[PDB]
Amino acid sequence: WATSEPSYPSPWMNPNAAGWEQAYQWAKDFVSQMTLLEKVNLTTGVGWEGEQCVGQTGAIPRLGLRSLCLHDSPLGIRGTDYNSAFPSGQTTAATWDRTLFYKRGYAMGKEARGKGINVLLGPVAGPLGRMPAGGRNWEGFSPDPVLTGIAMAETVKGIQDAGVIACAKHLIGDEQEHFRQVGDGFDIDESLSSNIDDRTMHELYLWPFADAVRAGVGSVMCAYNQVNNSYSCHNSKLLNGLLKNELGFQGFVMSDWQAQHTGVASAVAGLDMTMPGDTVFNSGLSFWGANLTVAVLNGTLPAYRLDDMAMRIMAAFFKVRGTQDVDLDPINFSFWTLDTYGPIHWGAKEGHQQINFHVDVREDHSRLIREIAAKGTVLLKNEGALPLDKPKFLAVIGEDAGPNHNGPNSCDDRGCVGGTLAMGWGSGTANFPYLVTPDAALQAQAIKDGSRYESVLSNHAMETIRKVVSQDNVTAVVFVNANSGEGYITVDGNRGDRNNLTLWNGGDELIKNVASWCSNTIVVIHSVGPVLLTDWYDHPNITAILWAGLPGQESGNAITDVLYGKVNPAGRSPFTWGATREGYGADVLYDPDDARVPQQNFTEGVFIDYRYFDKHNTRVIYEFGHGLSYTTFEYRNLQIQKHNVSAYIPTTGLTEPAPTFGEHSTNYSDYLYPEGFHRANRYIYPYVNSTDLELASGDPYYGQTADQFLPPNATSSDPQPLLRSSGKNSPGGNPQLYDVLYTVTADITNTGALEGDEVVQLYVSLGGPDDPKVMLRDFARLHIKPGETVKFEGKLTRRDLSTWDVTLQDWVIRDHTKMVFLGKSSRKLVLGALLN
Ligand SMILES: *[C@@H]1O[C@H](CO)[C@@H](O[C@@H]2O[C@H](CO)[C@@H](O[C@@H]3O[C@H](CO)[C@@H](O)[C@H](O[C@H]4O[C@H](CO)[C@@H](O)[C@H](O)[C@@H]4O)[C@@H]3O)[C@H](O)[C@H]2NC(C)=O)[C@H](O)[C@H]1NC(C)=O
Ligand SMILES: *[C@@H]1O[C@H](CO)[C@@H](O[C@@H]2O[C@H](CO)[C@@H](O[C@@H]3O[C@H](CO)[C@@H](O)[C@H](O)[C@@H]3O)[C@H](O)[C@H]2NC(C)=O)[C@H](O)[C@H]1NC(C)=O
Ligand SMILES: *[C@@H]1O[C@H](CO)[C@@H](O[C@@H]2O[C@H](CO)[C@@H](O[C@@H]3O[C@H](CO)[C@@H](O)[C@H](O)[C@@H]3O)[C@H](O)[C@H]2NC(C)=O)[C@H](O)[C@H]1NC(C)=O
Ligand SMILES: *[C@@H]1O[C@H](CO)[C@@H](O[C@@H]2O[C@H](CO)[C@@H](O[C@@H]3O[C@H](CO)[C@@H](O)[C@H](O)[C@@H]3O)[C@H](O)[C@H]2NC(C)=O)[C@H](O)[C@H]1NC(C)=O
Ligand SMILES: *[C@@H]1O[C@H](CO)[C@@H](O[C@@H]2O[C@H](CO)[C@@H](O)[C@H](O)[C@H]2NC(C)=O)[C@H](O)[C@H]1NC(C)=O
Ligand SMILES: *[C@@H]1O[C@H](CO)[C@@H](O[C@@H]2O[C@H](CO)[C@@H](O)[C@H](O)[C@H]2NC(C)=O)[C@H](O)[C@H]1NC(C)=O
Ligand SMILES: *[C@@H]1O[C@H](CO)[C@@H](O)[C@H](O)[C@H]1NC(C)=O
Ligand SMILES: OC[C@H]1O[C@@H](O)[C@H](O)[C@@H](O)[C@@H]1O
Repeated sequence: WATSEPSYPSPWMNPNAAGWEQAYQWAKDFVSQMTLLEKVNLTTGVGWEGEQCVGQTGAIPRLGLRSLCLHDSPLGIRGTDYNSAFPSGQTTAATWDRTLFYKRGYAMGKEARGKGINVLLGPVAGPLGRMPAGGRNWEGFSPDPVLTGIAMAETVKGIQDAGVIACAKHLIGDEQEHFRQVGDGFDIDESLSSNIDDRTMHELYLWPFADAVRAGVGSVMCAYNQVNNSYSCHNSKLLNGLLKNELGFQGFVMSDWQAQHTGVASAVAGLDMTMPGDTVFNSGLSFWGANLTVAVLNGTLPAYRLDDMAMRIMAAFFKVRGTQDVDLDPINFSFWTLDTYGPIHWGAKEGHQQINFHVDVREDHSRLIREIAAKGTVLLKNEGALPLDKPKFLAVIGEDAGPNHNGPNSCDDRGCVGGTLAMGWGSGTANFPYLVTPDAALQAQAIKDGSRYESVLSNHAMETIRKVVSQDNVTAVVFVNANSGEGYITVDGNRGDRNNLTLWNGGDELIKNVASWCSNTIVVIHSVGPVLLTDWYDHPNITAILWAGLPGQESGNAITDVLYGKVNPAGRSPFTWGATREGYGADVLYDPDDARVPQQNFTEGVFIDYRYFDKHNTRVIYEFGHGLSYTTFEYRNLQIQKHNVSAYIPTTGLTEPAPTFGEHSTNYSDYLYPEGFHRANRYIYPYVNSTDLELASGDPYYGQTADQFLPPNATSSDPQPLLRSSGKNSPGGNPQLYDVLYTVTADITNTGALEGDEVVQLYVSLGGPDDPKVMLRDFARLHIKPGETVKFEGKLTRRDLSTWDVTLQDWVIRDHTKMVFLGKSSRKLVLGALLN
């Protein structure tokens, strides 16, 4: 069995780090004036359903700070009205456009701010996408680390310039939604452990988080799963050794809802804030809260650690926002209802006022949502069918093309299929302000165009369909979908995770039938991820296939732009379209197989998605980074310019000893509930109810000093040595990792008749017997006019060419023959040269 090695003590903030020096100072000037009670309020959630947002902290009224509001989603504001619904992160990734990564972020952030949210619970790098059938991979960006890391840095930078606090979501493992928690139909004693060896962790799953740390993300969420059999929220090597030690993360770490299962041990493991605060939803008891105060008071949790917890939360707050002000606008919505009036303490039915204000907060974001959705559509196949000109008879076919007869928001958290699919289910959702359905957008295009339009919005009226598409001169566009979501909603026996990689609602045989009766058949797929196209992609009557992903509120208008050439395709697949499911290598584990704790050995190593296909030459139908245009592009004249140099010297030194900020009284009666006080039911408070700390806690396991149940040095205050693989005041790793060793340029020439975008992609091969054949390392999206030639330049950093040595515990550049390639895809590599 795998074990998680201990890394202690929990690193405290560096006052000279990166872009936090000022935010550190302002936090220092603020937490210094906090009582122990107030520190426990900022770190402990009020309990599930306790307030307005999906998570809220204790307030600090004496210092003028209201409760902090934390809320979903990574694609728009969840559970409220007059928000926008942006396209998924997966689809956004498919644009391969950093500008759009950022614009979507700043967009989402501005809406969260307008509602009064202080922490937006996004963007997502866990799951990265280890298995195509994973329930939530669509919330992320790509199974590929470089594209995902770029998308994260850019989305985080957007969210926070708005500016609310961004949250790098689900720290590592959690590539699957089965067994993420316990119970729920299965007999497992603990959550699944995904076990990841050290090299895999550094150059695959942690890679994007590094990028989020280096971009300045204010918070990080730990995940429900264990890693080497200790929950990510109790994990020393992960939270202390990797995130806060090596990458030097300066912000605060919050828990996934009910992901914390221990109090003090979790605090020194690295957890700064527990959410929504209970031990368990509606239980009224906390592993922190009252337990947190008696932990300091009885000596076993060092004072410096709770000050660090406070320092991190308040530093994040001050890093965004950018003024020393606290003092926020009111939280103007409520998550638990849409009613205008209701209990502000929803769970307890206490505090009946106006909790919903219906603030339009939408701006003109529909322009951006429609642009991203179109520029993120992938044109998979095009045998002379597209763009559509003025078809005499256009016939749209499929349920996915129509309205949910029950309305766009009929199902809470999007937990059902019906009509068009524009969004997966789970927390990663928002309500649509409207949902432009393809039927309506295409019909209106055809009418303006003078065409004849008929639609059959069913997957099963077969003879009805036949009569429609058999007629002379028919252009048939057929809409099919596949879905997944978070594990707490089962839609048609899919327990969050996809059961299989085929289309839902019999889309396969719907396509096979339409292609059977019509010679110009176009397939559009709305889906959470790849679907096996094997039985029908090469049909001679299917003349084009497009993947439009999860486009959000403007899905209809976006696919019309692409079909009629208003927007020229360019979108590249953020994943591989394989022929079998075994061809992807790793797979979801749907059954614990009598095991008490399901174990997931990540023995595929760094070989997920296209890396796996390329290594074992399993069959690929559309490769990673594939996408077509209505024009053509000629790559010529490769140039690699090598910068000298600067030797990679280690890092190096010794930190400052753990500080204290403010003081705490030792008169236990100071922490009793104030005399008049009224306890909202099940609300999580910081006050003790007995001057007997053992009784105050009510923990039946009470009474051991830190040396009896915490590992060595777990509370140590002494200066700690600096890790070889970090930078001194440089969060993200040894800053020489990001020196540019090579500049790579080619000449990209549009050779078609229509203007368009091109997604030049940069791949490297690091020699190496255990290495992939190609790894993506840079990319660029260029706009080129028909006659034009354009200079693409890419960069390769010292990290870009490195392997993680575990003996050395750093990054090295081994002495293997190494090469760089430029391609139109993972496989369509047209230029290559030796890196000298
Ligand atoms: C000071 O106050 C704090 C706050 O309440 C109080 O903390 C609690 O401490 C106990 C230790 O006494 C913690 O409980 C243990 O937790 C660890 C990690 O989860 C377990 O390994 C421990 O196992 C013991 O007993 C088991 C049963 O035989 C064995 O299997 C095991 O090997 C161990 O012997 C035990 O479960 C508890 O988590 C915290 N509570 C919170 C909310 O943090 C502390 O005890 C007080 N200190 C003093 C000196 O009074
Ligand atoms: C999950 O477990 C794996 C393996 O138990 C952890 O990976 C291992 O990480 C340690 C460092 O944390 C590596 O240690 C080094 O060992 C070399 C000898 O090979 C030694 O010379 C060095 O001094 C160094 O200590 C270890 O090699 C590595 N093992 C593998 C197979 O990669 C992993 O970090 C664990 N993850 C978590 C979150 O606990
Ligand atoms: C820790 O956080 C909690 C929750 O945010 C804080 O509790 C809030 O405290 C105020 C007063 O301290 C309570 O106000 C009272 O309402 C009555 C009428 O019901 C009114 O007469 C009072 O003047 C006051 O407005 C408020 O209800 C309470 N919130 C809850 C949910 O109970 C607490 O103060 C924080 N502790 C510290 C040390 O900052
Ligand atoms: C802190 O703890 C004390 C006791 O540990 C709490 O006080 C007590 O509350 C219980 C009920 O919650 C009272 O007991 C029983 O209550 C019913 C309903 O009133 C009563 O009719 C029965 O005859 C029976 O006594 C108990 O009398 C009461 N004792 C005292 C001294 O208050 C206290 O409420 C807790 N404080 C907070 C802020 O939660
Ligand atoms: C502090 O944490 C402990 C557990 O770490 C909480 O303990 C519960 O106490 C009840 C009392 O009957 C037991 O039945 C449970 O087994 C205990 N553990 C749980 C619920 O996980 C304790 O309530 C916490 N203190 C406060 C004030 O919430
Ligand atoms: C491609 O589409 C055409 C229809 O446009 C299919 O052809 C018809 O085929 C049936 C039986 O094969 C004949 O009875 C009809 O007279 C044909 N009509 C026309 C207009 O050709 C053709 O079979 C389709 N191809 C495939 C592989 O299914
Ligand atoms: C301790 O606190 C209580 C209430 O907060 C107060 O009434 C009492 O006088 C204090 N005692 C000492 C010795 O400070
Ligand atoms: O609902 C709010 C939170 O709790 C859970 O539902 C999800 O796992 C989280 O990702 C989410 O941020």
